[PDB]
Amino acid sequence: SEATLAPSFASLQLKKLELEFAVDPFFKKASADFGAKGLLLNHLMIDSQGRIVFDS
Repeated sequence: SEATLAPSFASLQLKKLELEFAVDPFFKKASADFGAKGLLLNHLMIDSQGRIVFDS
């Protein structure tokens, strides 16, 4: 069983996961809502500070 087993579990380890990506939900909604009626400023929403929110 010596050579069939691996030692320490570090030989079967890993530390970098394939954590696909983050894509923003505002982007996903803007894709669905936008041509000339989804002008991308009709589409957007205002903010409490007083800006246009595309980045979450």
